[PDB]
Amino acid sequence: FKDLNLTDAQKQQIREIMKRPPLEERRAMHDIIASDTFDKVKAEAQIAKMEEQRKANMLALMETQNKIYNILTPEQKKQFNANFEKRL
Amino acid sequence: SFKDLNLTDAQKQQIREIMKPLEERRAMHDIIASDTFDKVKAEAQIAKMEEQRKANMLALMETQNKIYNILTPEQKKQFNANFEKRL
Ligand SMILES: N[C@@H](CCC(=O)O)C(=O)O
Ligand SMILES: [Cl-]
Ligand SMILES: [Cl-]
Ligand SMILES: [Zn+2]
Ligand SMILES: [Zn+2]
Ligand SMILES: [Zn+2]
Ligand SMILES: [Zn+2]
Ligand SMILES: [Zn+2]
Ligand SMILES: [Zn+2]
Ligand SMILES: [Zn+2]
Ligand SMILES: [Zn+2]
Ligand SMILES: [Zn+2]
Ligand SMILES: [Zn+2]
Ligand SMILES: [Zn+2]
Ligand SMILES: [Zn+2]
Ligand SMILES: [Zn+2]
Ligand SMILES: [Zn+2]
Ligand SMILES: [Zn+2]
Ligand SMILES: [Zn+2]
Ligand SMILES: [Zn+2]
Ligand SMILES: [Zn+2]
Ligand SMILES: [Zn+2]
Ligand SMILES: [Zn+2]
Ligand SMILES: [Zn+2]
Ligand SMILES: [Zn+2]
Ligand SMILES: [Zn+2]
Ligand SMILES: [Zn+2]
Ligand SMILES: [Zn+2]
Repeated sequence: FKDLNLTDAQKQQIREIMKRPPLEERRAMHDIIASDTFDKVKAEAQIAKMEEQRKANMLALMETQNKIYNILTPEQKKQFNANFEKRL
Repeated sequence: SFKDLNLTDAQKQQIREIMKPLEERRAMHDIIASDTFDKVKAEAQIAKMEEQRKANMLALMETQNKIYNILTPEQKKQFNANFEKRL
């Protein structure tokens, strides 16, 4: 949101606050799904490989949201926190 | 999208047979709403549910593989084409 009444300074701070696409990963997933048989050990290896991209993506998402939280005023943080409850 | 594939009645029954949470949000919330970003704590949060994620993914991928294999040649081409166009 869009719920927080962001000052123009804050939105510039935010714009400034905001690796490779997990594409070869999807390819390996495709090959597991399209196979004549299910290969559990190969699937486990794909899951484990996906954990490294997920870690990167989660760390980036949490760090971004943390830096945004800390440009907010007390009133805005309260609204941010309420909104966080309301998703999903 | 498996339903977009003109499933036969037999396939609908086969899929039926084949097919036979906030505690983690709260930890993310604690990491986000802090006056500093604690990367060590975040990495531990991210890793906590690794084994449940694995069990869930494995079940999904196996279910997907099972459904893919009841498709006809035509249906598989449609599914694979849609897969290429997505994500
Ligand atoms: N709220 C503190 C807890 C202490 C710690 O984890 O070091 C932090 O996120 O850093
Ligand atoms: Cl793909
Ligand atoms: Cl929460
Ligand atoms: Zn305001
Ligand atoms: Zn307002
Ligand atoms: Zn600037
Ligand atoms: Zn592939
Ligand atoms: Zn593909
Ligand atoms: Zn391939
Ligand atoms: Zn292939
Ligand atoms: Zn294959
Ligand atoms: Zn194997
Ligand atoms: Zn295993
Ligand atoms: Zn195992
Ligand atoms: Zn990796
Ligand atoms: Zn970085
Ligand atoms: Zn950084
Ligand atoms: Zn408020
Ligand atoms: Zn107010
Ligand atoms: Zn308000
Ligand atoms: Zn808690
Ligand atoms: Zn810690
Ligand atoms: Zn810490
Ligand atoms: Zn394990
Ligand atoms: Zn165990
Ligand atoms: Zn099984
Ligand atoms: Zn069949
Ligand atoms: Zn064809």
